Amino acid sequence: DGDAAKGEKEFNKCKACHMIQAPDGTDIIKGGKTGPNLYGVVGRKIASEEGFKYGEGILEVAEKNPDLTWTEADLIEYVTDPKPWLVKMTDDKGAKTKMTFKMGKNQADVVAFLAQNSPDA
Ligand code: HEC
Repeated sequence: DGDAAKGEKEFNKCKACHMIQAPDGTDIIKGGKTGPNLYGVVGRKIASEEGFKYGEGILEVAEKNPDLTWTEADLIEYVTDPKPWLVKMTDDKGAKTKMTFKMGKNQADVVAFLAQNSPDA
């Protein structure tokens, strides 16, 4: 029951490292490039952005769970704190994350907005 409208505002916390750009190159939310493009993230295979240099931990999660694609629930869990999520999914205490940013509240709203921007999910 996240609110995508509120989620768009919440996205201001993410924009410094992530943009939302359509495959055609259309900017939905102009943002940085430290992190991968979030357009179509819902339903997308974990760490699958082309040309994006992902960290070791998330690549390990993809490798270990090949069929894993991001679901809204997983996304909410991950943005809460990537660290523990990665430890959980890799069973590796030392799992490294390139994303240290944590979102302790309003996770569902931001996820709802990501979903709005994952039209073909
Ligand atoms: C704002 C609340 C957000 C949200 C919703 C997301 N991020 Fe980030 N992010 C950053 C980096 C360097 C990465 C790559 C991580 C790595 O390799 O370990 C990510 C990755 C993500 C994902 C995974 C994307 C995938 O393709 O699988 C998701 C869903 C995600 N982020 C959401 C870096 C940053 C930041 C840099 C300082 C900031 C701020 C954010 N992220 C913010 C958010």
